[PDB]
Amino acid sequence: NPTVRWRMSTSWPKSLDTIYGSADELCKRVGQLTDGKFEIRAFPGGELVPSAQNMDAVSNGTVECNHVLSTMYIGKNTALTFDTGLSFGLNARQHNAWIHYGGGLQQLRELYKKYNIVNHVCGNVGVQMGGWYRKEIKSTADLNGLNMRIGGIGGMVLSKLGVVPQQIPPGDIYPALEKGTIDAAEWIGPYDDEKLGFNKVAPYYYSPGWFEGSASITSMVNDKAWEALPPAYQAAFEAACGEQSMRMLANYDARNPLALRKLIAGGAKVSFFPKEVMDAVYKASQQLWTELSEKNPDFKAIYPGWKKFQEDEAGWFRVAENALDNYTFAAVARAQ
Amino acid sequence: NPTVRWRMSTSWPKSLDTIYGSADELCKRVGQLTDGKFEIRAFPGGELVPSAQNMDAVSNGTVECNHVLSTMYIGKNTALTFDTGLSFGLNARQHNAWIHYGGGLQQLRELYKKYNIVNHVCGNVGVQMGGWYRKEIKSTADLNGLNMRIGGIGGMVLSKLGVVPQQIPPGDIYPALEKGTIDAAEWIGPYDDEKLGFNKVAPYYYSPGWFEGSASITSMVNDKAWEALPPAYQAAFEAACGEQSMRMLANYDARNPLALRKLIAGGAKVSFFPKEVMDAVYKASQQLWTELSEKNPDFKAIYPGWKKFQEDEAGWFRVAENALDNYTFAAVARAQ
Ligand SMILES: O=C(O)c1ccccn1
Ligand SMILES: [Ca+2]
Repeated sequence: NPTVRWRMSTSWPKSLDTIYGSADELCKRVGQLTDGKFEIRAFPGGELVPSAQNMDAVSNGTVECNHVLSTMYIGKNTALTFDTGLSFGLNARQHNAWIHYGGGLQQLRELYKKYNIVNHVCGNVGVQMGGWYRKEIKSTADLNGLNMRIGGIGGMVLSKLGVVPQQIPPGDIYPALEKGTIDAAEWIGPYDDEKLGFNKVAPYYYSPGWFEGSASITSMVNDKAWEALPPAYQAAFEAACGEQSMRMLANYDARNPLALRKLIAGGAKVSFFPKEVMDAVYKASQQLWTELSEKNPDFKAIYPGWKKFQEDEAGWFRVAENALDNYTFAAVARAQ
Repeated sequence: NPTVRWRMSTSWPKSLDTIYGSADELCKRVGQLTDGKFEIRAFPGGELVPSAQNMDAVSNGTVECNHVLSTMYIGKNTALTFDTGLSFGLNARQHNAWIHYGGGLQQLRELYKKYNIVNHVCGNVGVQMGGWYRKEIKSTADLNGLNMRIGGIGGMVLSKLGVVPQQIPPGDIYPALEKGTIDAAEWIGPYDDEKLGFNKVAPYYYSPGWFEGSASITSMVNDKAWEALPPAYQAAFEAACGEQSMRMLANYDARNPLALRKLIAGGAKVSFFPKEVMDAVYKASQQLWTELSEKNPDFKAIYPGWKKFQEDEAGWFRVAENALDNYTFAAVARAQ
C-alpha cells in the first residue's frame, strides 16, 4: 500500500485532551495500523480554517477530513441533526445502535452525498451539562431574552422560549462570557468546562443538557479522498472511528466525576433545571420536529424510522439498563 | 499465503449469533486491516476444546486466542470477576471507562500475565434479564427453596438466600420449566431467550438481571503469540477489539427491543424484583465480595479501587446522564 498524507481539521482547542485527545488517538491508531504509511495530522479549531468552515473545507477538498459537531452546520440541512443527536433524543448507546445496526449510517451517507462527504461517527460526549448562568433558572421567564452560547439543534428549540442562541466556537466562549456579550453558555461537561474556565465567571451550573440525547462526534471525509484510499486504509479509518466511538466517551466518563467534585469545591452552584423548564423545552422540541418534517423532505424521510427506533430503545432501557442503574447508583450512595 | 495464522476458540455456539457474530466481525476486520495477511479463524464452543478449557488452552498455547466470559474460570482465580463484571457492578460505559482510562486494563494485565495471557476487552452483552419464573416473587421468602437454573456469581449470591442453583443442559431448560422440575431459569435477555420460547412455560420475566452486572467479553491471547506479532498486527487486534466493544453491545441494543415485544406477545409478563428482594441481593453480594477478598489476595487488591471508581461514576451519572434518560424514557412512553 502507498504513502498517503491527510490533514484533519478539528473544531477543538488542544487543551481538551478528551475530545481533541480522541482525534489525536484516532490519527495515531491509523498510523499504527498502516506502519505510518497513512499519516493523518490533526489540527486544533481555527488553525487551518475557522471551525465554522470545517464542513465546507472538507466538501471542497481543502482538507481531507474533519472532526466536528455536525449540527454546527445545521444551516446546510436540518437533517444533519440525526447524525449529532436530537434534543431529548437517543442516548449514546442507543445512537450507536441506530447508526450501526438500525440503518442510520446508510441514511446519513445518502444525505452526505449532497456535500461530497463520507461521514463516520468517531466519538460521543454523552449527556451534556445544561450550561453556565449568572442567575438561578427558576422558570421559563429566566430564559426569555437570555443571550446564550449553545451548539447544535438545541438553539433552535430555545429560540422558541425567547433565548437568543449562538454557536460561538469553544475558544471564543470564555472571552464573550467574561466580557458579558453573552449571559450564559453551555459547552460539554465538567472536565472540559473547567478547562475552558466558565466557572470563573458564571456561578450556576445546571443539569441536564437536554440539547441532545447524546452529542455524537463526526469525521467528515472528502468523498474523492475516501475513494482514493486502498481497502486496508478505509478499514483502518473505519476501525479507528469505531474504536474512538467507545474510547472518547470512556475518557469523559473517567474524567468528569473528579472535575465536577472540584467545580463544586471551587464554588459552582450545581442544580437541576426545574421540571417546568424541562417540560417547556420538551414541548418546544416536539413542535420543532413537526416543523422540520413539514419543511424539509430530508428530515421527513428519516424521522419516522428514527422515532420508532427511539420508542423501542427507550422501552427496553427503561425495563433493564435503567432499572438496574437507578437501583445500583442509589445503593452505592447509601453504602458510601 | 497469510503472514500470521491464528485460531480463536470461542465459548459460543453459532446460534448465540450476536456474540459469535461479533467474534466473526473481529476476525474479518483484522483481515481487512492486513489485506488478509493476519488470518484469524473463529471456532464455536467445544469444536476445538470444551469452553471450560478455553483459558487453559490459551495459557498452554494450544490455541493463540479465545473469545470468552472470564467468570467461567473463577474456580481458577476469583479476581477474574473484575474482567467480566460484578453483581450490581459497573454499567457497560463505566466498565469500559474503568478498563481504558481508570487503570483497570493494567491491573488485569498483571493478573493475566501469570497465566501466560494478554487480555483484551472485545464486547459487552448489556444488562440481561432476571430470568423466567413460574411463580411471582413477592419477597425474599419466595427465594428460599427456589430451584433456579443459574450459575457463576449470581448463583453464589442467591444461595445465601436459600436458592438452590440448578445445572441443566440448554436444550432441557424448556421441558424442565414445563414439568416444574425447576422453578425458574436465567438464560440471557430478550433476543436470545425469544429463540427458546421460555415465555410459553414460565411467564414471569423478571428485571433487572443484577447477577452479572453488564457482562464484558474477553479475548485472552497467549502472551508469546501476542509478542510474536508485528506491531501493526497488534494494533489491528487491539483496534478490532475496541471497535467490537462498541459494536457487539450496539447490536444487542438494536435487537433486544423487538425480541421483548415478541416475548410479550407470547405471554411474557415483565415484572420487577421488589425493593425488599433487591436490597437483600445487594447486601448478599457485598457479603460475597468480603469473603472473596478474605480468601484471595488478588481479589482484595483490586476491589477497593474498583468500588471507589463505581462510587465516583455513580455519583456523576446521577447528575446528568440518568437525569436526562429517566425524563426522556418516560416522555417517549407518554407520546407513544
Ligand atoms: O459546540 C458544542 O456545543 C459542542 C461540541 C462538541 C460536543 C458537544 N457540544
Ligand atoms: Ca454542547
